[PDB]
Amino acid sequence: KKAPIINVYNHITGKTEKMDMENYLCGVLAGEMSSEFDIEALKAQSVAARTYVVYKQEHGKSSKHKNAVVCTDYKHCQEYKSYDTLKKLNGEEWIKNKYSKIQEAVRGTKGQIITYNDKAILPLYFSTSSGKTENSEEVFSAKYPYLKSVESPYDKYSPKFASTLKISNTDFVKSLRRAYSTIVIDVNNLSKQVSITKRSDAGTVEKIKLGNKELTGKDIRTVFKLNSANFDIKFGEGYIDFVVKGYGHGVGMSQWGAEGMAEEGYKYYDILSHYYTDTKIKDIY
Ligand SMILES: [Cl-]
Ligand code: NA
Ligand code: NA
Ligand SMILES: [Zn+2]
Repeated sequence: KKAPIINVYNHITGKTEKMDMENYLCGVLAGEMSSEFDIEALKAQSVAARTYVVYKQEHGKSSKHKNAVVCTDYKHCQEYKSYDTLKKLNGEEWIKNKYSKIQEAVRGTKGQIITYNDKAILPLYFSTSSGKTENSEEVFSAKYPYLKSVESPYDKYSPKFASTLKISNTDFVKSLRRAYSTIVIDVNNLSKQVSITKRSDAGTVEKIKLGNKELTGKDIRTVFKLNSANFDIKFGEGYIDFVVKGYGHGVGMSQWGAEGMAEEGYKYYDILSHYYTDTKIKDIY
């Protein structure tokens, strides 16, 4: 068959528009992964992005956009940069010499999706892991046979592998009180009141105690704008330091891991079968 025409919801304008699968996917790669990544990582990424649309088509419509299979909000579906936007911000030379690589990666995987028992998977992906990916159930609510923790030994080379953020004790309590009106916490005794309660083997903080409150690592990531929910806290004199590992949710495919694998000679099928446990590739058209 031919490549489908899909409905894409523009989260800024509120208008839904028809797009050829290929054009949509090029916009997703431009937004998710740079044209500087290896072609095999870009191919892996294109298959994941295509699979996401197919999965969405085969499952329940969302309330955010019931009349569109996907939207342009990276917080809900996946990133998307339009051609006009890319041309205006990067220029014609970038379109002809760099965006062409993105176009070739997408065309190069025409109609290919990742499958588990012959059905499109939920192909979660993120920037950089802590060295191991996360099982879906330690981050999200459900377990999926293809979203299992795997080693990701090349993520250590990512510029987002490690990060640190210093916050004054005063700003730390002020920020928490603003987000949680019931919190009882003392600016002068933070090291005695704040402690990690539950975390996965990969490292995502599931439960953290802050005075009388229990929050998730994701809650903390959100309040303090951290790169991930995998962190540790150092208590200083008058301040705390968040020491953060990786970037993103940690489930499914690591983008920097795919890049590292590509550099080592792995091809996109092997990258995909590594991150998505017991999966195959299917050409639907
Ligand atoms: Cl990236
Ligand atoms: Na194909
Ligand atoms: Na940030
Ligand atoms: Zn969406």
